[PDB]
Amino acid sequence: SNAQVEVIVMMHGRSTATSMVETVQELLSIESGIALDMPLTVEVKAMYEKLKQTVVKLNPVKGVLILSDMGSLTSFGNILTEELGIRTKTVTMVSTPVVLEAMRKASLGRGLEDIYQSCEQLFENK
Amino acid sequence: NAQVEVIVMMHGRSTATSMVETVQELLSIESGIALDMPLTVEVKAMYEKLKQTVVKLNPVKGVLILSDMGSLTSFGNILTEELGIRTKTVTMVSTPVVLEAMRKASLGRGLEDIYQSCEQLFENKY
Repeated sequence: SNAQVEVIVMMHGRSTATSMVETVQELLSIESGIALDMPLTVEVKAMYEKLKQTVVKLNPVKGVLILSDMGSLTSFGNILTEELGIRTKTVTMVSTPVVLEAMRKASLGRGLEDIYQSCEQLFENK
Repeated sequence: NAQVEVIVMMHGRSTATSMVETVQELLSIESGIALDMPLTVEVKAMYEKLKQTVVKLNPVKGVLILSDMGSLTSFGNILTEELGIRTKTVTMVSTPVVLEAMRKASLGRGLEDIYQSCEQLFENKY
């Protein structure tokens, strides 16, 4: 039922992504945005599988923006666009203000290109 | 054990904790200190407890604060002014920088060199 870019935050560790999303959700009073945490017990395989199941349920007509930190998580999106045909952008080295910007703009209905760029700018500025 | 103390300071219930703990488990080290600021904690209470945490750690080589956004970004300057302890602050902290930061600190590198190490990640992103 999509007027929005779906924003997925994927991070190493038990709750980095969850805590960041739960925080941006309270700051903006919004219910969008998805957290996928991969602790060191979950394989890269299994986690990519989880990304797949996840996206598929969100109706990503407007695309998916992946917010990631480092490593393999960083390349998932491109692999997904490849495998599933779903438009994707990834940002790496993500922190709270970035999640904040992304979920803010997504929920105003901005394009995937537009929200991606917004973020890369948070870095260019700092 | 007398190294640069790395304090990760973040918004949310466990962004900081989860980051510190991933990195500790990645490097099998026990150092690094997490401070989480949920919405139920006021800025002033957060600075107090940072202050009390730091006094107790007894840093002999300076303290490096890793933070996301907002007032947490200036706690570093204030703490130094208030007690004459040398701090530097990185803002927009992401797991890779907590990783680099705790790694080098573990090696016994100085504040200045670690700080520029983290700074250089954003540069090398760019």
